[PDB]
Amino acid sequence: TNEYTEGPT
Repeated sequence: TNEYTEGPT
């Protein structure tokens, strides 16, 4: 799985 992170701010 690729790393998807929380939306900016």
